[PDB]
Amino acid sequence: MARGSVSDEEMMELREAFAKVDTDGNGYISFNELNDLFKAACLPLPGYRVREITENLMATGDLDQDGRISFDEFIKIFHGLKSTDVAKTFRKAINKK
Ligand SMILES: [Ca+2]
Ligand SMILES: [Ca+2]
Repeated sequence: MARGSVSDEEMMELREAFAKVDTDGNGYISFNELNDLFKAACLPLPGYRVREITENLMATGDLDQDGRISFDEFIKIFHGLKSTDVAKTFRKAINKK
């Protein structure tokens, strides 16, 4: 078992995932990055859909409620919340699908 640890593979995946959208390399992911990311994916989906996954992901991804997600934050939600839609969509989208 594990509280919030992260495996080698999983960790790496998350690292690159954050560094991907991180154009300035600050280690933070705001709502603009999440939306622009899922939106940039260019998939057969409506507007409320992408806006929902991004809105929910951010709301359930930000504990301090500042408007930015940190490495630990995202990774934590991934190791915490079970198989979710926003999670899979993130790892996939961020990975260019
Ligand atoms: Ca950034
Ligand atoms: Ca925060």
